[PDB]
Amino acid sequence: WGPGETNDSTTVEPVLDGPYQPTTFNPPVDYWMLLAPTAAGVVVEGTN
Amino acid sequence: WGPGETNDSTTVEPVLDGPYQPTTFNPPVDYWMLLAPTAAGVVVEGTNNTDRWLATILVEPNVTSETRSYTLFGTQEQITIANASQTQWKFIDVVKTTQNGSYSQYGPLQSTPKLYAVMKHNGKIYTYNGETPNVTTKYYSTTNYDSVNMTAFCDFYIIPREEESTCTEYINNGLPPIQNTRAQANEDIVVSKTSLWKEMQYNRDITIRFKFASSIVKSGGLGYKWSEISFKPANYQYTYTRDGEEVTAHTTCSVNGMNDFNFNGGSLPTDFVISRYEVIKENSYVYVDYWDDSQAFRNMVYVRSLAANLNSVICTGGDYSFALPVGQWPVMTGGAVSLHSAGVTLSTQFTDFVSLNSLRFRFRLTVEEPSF
Amino acid sequence: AQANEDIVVSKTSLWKEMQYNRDITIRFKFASSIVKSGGLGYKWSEISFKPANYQYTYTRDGEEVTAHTTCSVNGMNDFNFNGGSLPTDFVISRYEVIKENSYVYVDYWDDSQAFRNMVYVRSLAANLNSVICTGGDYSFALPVGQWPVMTGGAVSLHSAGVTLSTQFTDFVSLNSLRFRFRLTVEEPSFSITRTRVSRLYGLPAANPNNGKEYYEVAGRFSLISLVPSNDDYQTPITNSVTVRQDLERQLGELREEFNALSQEIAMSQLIDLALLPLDMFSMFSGI
Amino acid sequence: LPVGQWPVMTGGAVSLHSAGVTLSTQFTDFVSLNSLRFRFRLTVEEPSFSITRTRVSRLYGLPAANPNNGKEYYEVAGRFSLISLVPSNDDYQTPIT
Amino acid sequence: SEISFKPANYQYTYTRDGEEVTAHTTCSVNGMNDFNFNGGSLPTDFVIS
Repeated sequence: WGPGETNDSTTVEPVLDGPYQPTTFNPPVDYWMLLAPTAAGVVVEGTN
Repeated sequence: WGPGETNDSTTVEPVLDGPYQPTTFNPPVDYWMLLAPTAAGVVVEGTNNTDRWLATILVEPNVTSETRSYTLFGTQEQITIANASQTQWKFIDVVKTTQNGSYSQYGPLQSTPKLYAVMKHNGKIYTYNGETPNVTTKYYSTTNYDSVNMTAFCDFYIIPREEESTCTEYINNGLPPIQNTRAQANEDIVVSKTSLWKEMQYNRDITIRFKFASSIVKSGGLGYKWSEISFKPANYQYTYTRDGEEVTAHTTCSVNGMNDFNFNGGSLPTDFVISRYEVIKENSYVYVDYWDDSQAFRNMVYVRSLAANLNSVICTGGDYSFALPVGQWPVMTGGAVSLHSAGVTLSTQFTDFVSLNSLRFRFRLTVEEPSF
Repeated sequence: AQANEDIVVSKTSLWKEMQYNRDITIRFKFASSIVKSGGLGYKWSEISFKPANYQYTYTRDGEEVTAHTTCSVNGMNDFNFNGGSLPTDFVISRYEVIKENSYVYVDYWDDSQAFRNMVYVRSLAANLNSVICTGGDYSFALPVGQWPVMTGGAVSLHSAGVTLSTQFTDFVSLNSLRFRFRLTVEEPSFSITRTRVSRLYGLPAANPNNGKEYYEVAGRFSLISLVPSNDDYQTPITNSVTVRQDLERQLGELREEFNALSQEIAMSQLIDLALLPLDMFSMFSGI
Repeated sequence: LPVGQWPVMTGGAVSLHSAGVTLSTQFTDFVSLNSLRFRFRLTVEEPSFSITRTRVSRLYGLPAANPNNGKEYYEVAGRFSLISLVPSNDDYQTPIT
Repeated sequence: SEISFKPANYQYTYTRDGEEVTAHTTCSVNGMNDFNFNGGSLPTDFVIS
């Protein structure tokens, strides 16, 4: 005695946080922002 | 006989398509666009770029016929706005019909929730307008209504047309409130006198045929996202002959330990997003509940031992096509899994004077090429 | 090979059908899995149920019984809150709540002789009382701002029968008794603060324990089973406490009796007997 | 057993009653010893031995499994009377052995 | 296969009329009943030959 067959769900990360959109915010310290622009011109701005 | 206790799930929609941040996009036909701006000024703009330009501006209560600088389609302009509300906020529509064309005012909508609703349909632009809690709908004439984009500078939801009722009350009152929260002892009794039993070893061929079943739930909205791609208990029935005796059999396939992959193609309503789809790997098993009418399964109530020797099988991945409204259809394909009999189980459940038995062959899995 | 063959592994056994009525006090505690999605931390990837093991001891009828319980759920509903695509927005990718369309399995096993007699089981009934499993208070620790809290959530459990599973491996046989409880939604409703998702009925996986170390349901369980009893009727013919040979007689009584018999003797017949040469056979045959 | 409940052999009892004593020999490595061999008749007693996990109960005797029941030894106290014939050719001597 | 008796030797010392006497004994048994348990023909079942 005596456990039985049981519900079991394993979660797998996608591999990336997800392709996010262009918008304004202040990402937390100790985190990298990786831009992948499609067209030339301005891509990223940083203003304190 | 004979289904076993099988894995089950139920995916409940969030209630809305979700707050999609303010970004430029072109919603398809027959989809209501709802906006709940946080700040006054320009909130939503709809442009066909050839002969129709529309915009909505949210004005605070107690605003005289004053001029303010607003950015429409990228150009600053001294737009004039008037208001007489005390407690409400005024949504004012502004229209023009050329790149250099003059501007005009139409509307308005004096509402408390700061919620506006627009849509396109059959060469018309529908908008919720009037007064609460008795709001009405209005239609604006135009050409090439399908070419109009709708770029919003404030967070906006998308709703299907069929749920316009929920849209209507959503203009009666804002989106659901943020809620702003803070006898005894032991007895044994013989029910039947001494019985008489024996022990028998039945060896029989088993040719178990099981087929998977896939549950496909697509998230509401435009239709570029799928809410769930899961496995489902798959029933099957058949017949086969052994030793000259015909026997009918029933089978029920299911999975356990499945891995949930969740690809994200972006939050734009037109991006291909899979909220959650299930794939079986090294750390997953596939159960097959089998039962027939042979003499053996009649004599399987009181079982002292069961040993199954089965030949492994390879299950490939089929071709499924996602029917996106526009673009190119993604197709899931590939993936081969080899099954190995990792023992058997006998599950019995009781109800009054009737019991349900189930012979569950559990197969462990090994991944092999081709990939998926 | 192919075709059919049946071989008798053991001859006619001897079994009897018994019915054991015993009080069972099942205690069970939930367990939650909290997988936070990689990133800023404002989004939680999974708030799910996980099988929860527990061990305890209780006394019934003056006997101490140690029991083990394993709580799990089935048919749970997956709610998902989508608070925005910004990395700073609060999002719950998938969290599980149990409703009318959900069951909670409780796999129970102890060391009482009834369970030892439970292998070949004919019928099982479990008169069990209902319990109100509430939801605790779990705080989502965001990097900044007010921490959202999941609170509330209660559900009533009712005895929806019992299952007995037996999985065979090599030559061992793992058994498992499974009390499956069906669920009824009732107040208070649960909700997560600083969000529009509120007044939903169920018991979310955030804190099913609610501080309580174990949810208890007591009752009676009746097990009509078949077991190995010969009814003390398979033993050796002579098996018993050694039969006592009773005391015979004190010799004085015997002298009295023989002297009393002395007057019953006929003289002619006595002398006639007193000429037969009584040998060993003659004297010891007539006794 | 590595699997399932562990059967236990409990119970079992017999009374040893003295019945007869004779001469016997103990075989050592390099000498042989004269010894007294006592017979004991067995009488079954109330404790009945049974094996758990089995259809065995109300069996009487003393199995060989654990007949000592943890006791260091089984003890009987009594007296033996011996009369020995010692070779003697005079009334004043008497051999010790 | 078997669970049976075996003769056993013992040594000790005890007092007799003030004499510490060292004693040696050897216990054996005869006329025994060979019971048996046969759980089944499988290698799994409890069997006492």
